Amino acid sequence: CTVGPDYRTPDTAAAKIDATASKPYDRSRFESLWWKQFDDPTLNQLVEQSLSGNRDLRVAFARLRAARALRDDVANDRFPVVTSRASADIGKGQQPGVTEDRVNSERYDLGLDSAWELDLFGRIRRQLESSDALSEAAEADLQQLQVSLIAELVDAYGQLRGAQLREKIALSNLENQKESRQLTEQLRDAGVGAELDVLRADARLAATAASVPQLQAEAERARHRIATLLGQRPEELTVDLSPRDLPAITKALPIGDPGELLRRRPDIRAAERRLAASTADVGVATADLFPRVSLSGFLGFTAGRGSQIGSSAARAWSVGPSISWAAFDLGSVRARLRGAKADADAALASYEQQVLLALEESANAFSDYGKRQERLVSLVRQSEASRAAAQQAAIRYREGTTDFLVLLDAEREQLSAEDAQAQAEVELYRGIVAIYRSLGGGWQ
Amino acid sequence: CTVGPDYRTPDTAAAKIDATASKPYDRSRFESLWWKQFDDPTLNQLVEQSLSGNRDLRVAFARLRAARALRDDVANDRFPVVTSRASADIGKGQQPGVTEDRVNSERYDLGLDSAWELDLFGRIRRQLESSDALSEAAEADLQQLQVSLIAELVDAYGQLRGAQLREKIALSNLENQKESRQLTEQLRDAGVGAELDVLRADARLAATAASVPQLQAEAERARHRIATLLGQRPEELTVDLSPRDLPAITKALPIGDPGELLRRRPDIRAAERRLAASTADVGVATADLFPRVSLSGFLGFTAGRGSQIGSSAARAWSVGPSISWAAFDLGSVRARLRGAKADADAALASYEQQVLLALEESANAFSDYGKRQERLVSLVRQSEASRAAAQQAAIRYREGTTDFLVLLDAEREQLSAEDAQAQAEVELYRGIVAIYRSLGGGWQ
Amino acid sequence: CTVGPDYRTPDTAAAKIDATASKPYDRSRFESLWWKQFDDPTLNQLVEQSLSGNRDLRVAFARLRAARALRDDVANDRFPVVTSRASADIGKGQQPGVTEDRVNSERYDLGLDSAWELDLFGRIRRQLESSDALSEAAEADLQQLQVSLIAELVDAYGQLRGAQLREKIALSNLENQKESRQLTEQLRDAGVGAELDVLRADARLAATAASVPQLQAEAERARHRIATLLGQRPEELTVDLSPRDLPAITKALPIGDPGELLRRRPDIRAAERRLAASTADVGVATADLFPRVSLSGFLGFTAGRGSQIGSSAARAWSVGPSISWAAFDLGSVRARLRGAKADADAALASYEQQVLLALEESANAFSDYGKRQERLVSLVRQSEASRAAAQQAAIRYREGTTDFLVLLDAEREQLSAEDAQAQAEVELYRGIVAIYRSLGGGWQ
Repeated sequence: CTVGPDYRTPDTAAAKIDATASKPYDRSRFESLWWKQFDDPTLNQLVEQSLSGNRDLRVAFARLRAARALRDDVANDRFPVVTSRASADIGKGQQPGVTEDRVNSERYDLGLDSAWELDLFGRIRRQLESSDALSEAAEADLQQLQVSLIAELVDAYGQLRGAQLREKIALSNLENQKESRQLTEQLRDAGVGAELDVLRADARLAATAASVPQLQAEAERARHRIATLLGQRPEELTVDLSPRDLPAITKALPIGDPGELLRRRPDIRAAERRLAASTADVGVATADLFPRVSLSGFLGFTAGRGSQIGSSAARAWSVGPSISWAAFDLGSVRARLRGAKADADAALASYEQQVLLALEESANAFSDYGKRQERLVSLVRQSEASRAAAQQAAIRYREGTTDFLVLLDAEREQLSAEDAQAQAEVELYRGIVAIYRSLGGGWQ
Repeated sequence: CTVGPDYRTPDTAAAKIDATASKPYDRSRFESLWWKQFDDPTLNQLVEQSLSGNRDLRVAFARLRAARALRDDVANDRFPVVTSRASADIGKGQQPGVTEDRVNSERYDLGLDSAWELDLFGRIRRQLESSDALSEAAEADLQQLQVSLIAELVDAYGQLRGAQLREKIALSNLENQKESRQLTEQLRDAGVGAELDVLRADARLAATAASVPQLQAEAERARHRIATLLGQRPEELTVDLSPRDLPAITKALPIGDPGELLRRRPDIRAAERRLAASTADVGVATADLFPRVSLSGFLGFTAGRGSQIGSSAARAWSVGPSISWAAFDLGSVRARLRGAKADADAALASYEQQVLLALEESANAFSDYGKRQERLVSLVRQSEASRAAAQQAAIRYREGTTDFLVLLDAEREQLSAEDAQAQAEVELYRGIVAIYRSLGGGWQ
Repeated sequence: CTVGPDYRTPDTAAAKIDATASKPYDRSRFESLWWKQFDDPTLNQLVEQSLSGNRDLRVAFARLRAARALRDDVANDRFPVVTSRASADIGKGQQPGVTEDRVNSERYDLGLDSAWELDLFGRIRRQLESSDALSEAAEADLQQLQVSLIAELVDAYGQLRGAQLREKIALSNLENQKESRQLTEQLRDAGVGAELDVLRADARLAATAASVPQLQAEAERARHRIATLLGQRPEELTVDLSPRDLPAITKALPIGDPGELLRRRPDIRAAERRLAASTADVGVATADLFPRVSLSGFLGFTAGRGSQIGSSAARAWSVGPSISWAAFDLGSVRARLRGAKADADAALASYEQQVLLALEESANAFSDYGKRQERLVSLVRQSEASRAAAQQAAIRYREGTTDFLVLLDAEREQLSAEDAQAQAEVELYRGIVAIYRSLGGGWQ
């Protein structure tokens, strides 16, 4: 017999995301190694090294082995437990029932003890079923951490490239603002301009200069993050991260069927396996409503005189079958059952929350990616217009045919446009990372 | 007897917040359903649906039932434990004391076993007292999560309305900047203007256009959040969230006496009940300093021949009273006592931290609300002035009587003023949410 | 005997940070009370009071005492356990083997029971070794929390001073913008200016006014934080926090040898002690591969008639030596061993992650501090230039020799320069705090 409910997987509907019909996506195939589409061999090396060196990943793998070890232990409980023992019981006292004289007592034992709960109503079977589910849950945790890790690593690499990009932009715009400052300095020294212009120019030049260490600071924080994610010290980072361009994907994104995502995501699987474990735990609690059958034994030697231990005149065996039933203490058993059922309900609600958060993350990532493309279109146009306006005002300032503020403001709007655009490009990249994270890629 | 300390509630002083005398607040009454004052029926529906569907809430309710089940189990420990059993002991060996011959042994038993610790010094009573306190702590957790949930939901709804508001502002200002761009385009084509103006106008137009997808992106993230908080998939959201205005409260806020807040807040109660549980646990540890009285029994049948089980010639009963005292192993008992007392101290310090954080949150919310009103006054004036300045510069640009930058900068300052004002209005709304969160509203 | 692996400390290389050779740092000495270099007696008082009143610190100290109590309990397990007991066994039934008559049974006992596992293979010794390591781990947690607390407190105090600084800046710039607004108002009333100027001036004046409550709001949040960190209610804060200047350190920072940091940091120590505990736990699991020796006894009185208890005719003693070996159930023992080894691997990977994060935090703090100095140099120049430009434009606006926008924009750039500089100064201060946090200062 095996009592209590048999686990059935929740019948949960597949994820529908209508935006996936749209043009930026390719539903016919899904890349598990999603990050390789960036065609960035450096990045690829980072991910490979991360899988070897990352310590959080190494922790989670040990926790899996621990969970399996626990399951292996539970697995043995089906079989009788045979131990060997040698003991004695010596004393001197009265023997109530037998005699009021203080008499000597001497007993010697050497043999195998055995003990065994027959799993008649499946209590042990339901434990093993639970323990197996948790074992599988720990494996899904390992895989989810891998998904997270890769996303964090790819995301961080993109932030480094963004900081480097923005640095160069700042440095390039700084040179315009030195040339422009040189020009204003020449016009006051020729008698035609004014110091007010030089001051404004030097102020703006200082402002742009202040951004460069800050961007350099962000970059260095991103290098430090990347190193810890690889399992390396910051000093000892084996991958060269010299400035290269920000990776892009010109192709439509291979995202596969979005309905598949709940089945691909290990966090969802882990929550489902915890639900299975807790469902099995209801069985364990239900079995205690029913009788418990056990069988003890002894095989070996028993004597009053030690010299006889090991001889055939002192051979001994014993058998002790027992069945026990909680005749009146069902109150406590039914309390534990009510607790088991509540934990199962919790695990079900938990599982459903994970499903909901996955659909939320997923909805969020696609929703953002679409909007981040749109935003980038108009930001690219701002950068174009601003470069054009800046160069016109420069001409017209040199010819004395407009005041400096026109050129000051045009240089200001050039910087912020270019910089806003670089931020938006980074955000596209991060949105790709968000997408594949939400779909459960990189653990296979 | 019941040994160890009797729990006394901490005598903690009521919250004093001097700013509550101020005009924006009404101390005569407190609205438990605080969110209904916004007069927003959509929002009301969100909260109602959230209480039904939110899975985190469903989890916490199962955890309460689990805690009660545990308490019910502990509750039984006062009574004797009677189980039924049928067993045998068969063997063949020597009988030390009796005979050196290997002899057959056969015993058969059928009856009720009973076992019972008399709770003479209140160890079990102190367990039940602990377990009851934890049970009440789990209920307070459920209520605190409800407070948090409602605040998060109302807060998120306000962010959605803010994004929608800011979107329309951006769209409205975009149209000014198209008209203005059209105008600059007309003046170059009439021979009197310049391309520099058109470029600057197209740049600024692009910048404003870039904000619209971003605001739309925020809005869509807020919808996704709201859906998960309701217990729904993003696709399946039953409440229509089409753009409507941001809710306001024209009345002074019904906040009640702020001294009441510590007594209303379930987080505080939960920490207090954990302090009570740990205080009872000192009793449990103290009881082990004292003797332990127990009583076992057997009632049924006992015989050497199985055919006799059930007959009156094989009737059997047994009684086994026992008292035990740790004569020398008080060392271990006193160690556990020292640990129990330390846990109680921890629980007390924990409780005090919760009190302090509550007063911090509370101080913060009122402090911010007051300042957010002030800020809004002057920001409304900036918006007025900026609209006026923008329309003047527009006139004077059309008449050729000022250069474009005057109109460019005036359009820029109009956008940021209007947008800063919308952000500040949202922040007022969120500050109302912060306030009622800190006072412990929505669980009743 | 003591079986299983003997713990050896991980041989981890010292932290190398090449930037420490640089001029802003002093490696010859390290200040444990690092915060006192600010020469701020108020701050010093905050830290002193925090160490007395902070409840999180009080919690962690109770948890240490609890861990020690647990170790004390485990420590007793080496010695025999002697308890006193008085019991009886009364009944009436058959005596299988002896007689088929239902006979009366009566036994009375009064004496000392003793029980003792001889720690032959060091199972108990390895428990105590584990429990001692955890005890030391809880002490390191207390010290790490102290490091964190002090850093959070000093950091928060700096944010308060920053808000106060920025407030005064805003107020000062507000007065320029009132004077400037008054001026524009005078020029329209003399017939020579225009309303467009007044509107722009009033707009900008409102904008600056909106920042003041916001900065005041931040300040008040920082006061509330500080109070909770001290263990005080916000209302009851015993330290006067009236505006004073932001603390600086003109001297090079006493950072000591950076190689020392891993040895100084308590988080690292705590992780190492958990590794030691888990290593000892492998021993505990290994001991169960080997036989278990135990010795029970009874000393006192035993009789069939109660009146005889206490008499010498009813004297009784008993000795019960036993050795047991898992002859076939090594499967379960070896499963637990495999689990123990996995936990040890986890604890090792965990320890290595802590080392890596420490080096990351550390790398980050120095890296940022250097860059934050550079940034501040150029930001100070922006503030100088902007003040100069603002005062020039003011002159040239009064003389009617430039339009208002020139003065409007110059006032705008003055405010943001001054404000950006104050933020950068605060960030320097916070970076000092980050540094000493990462080096593990303040617990000694």
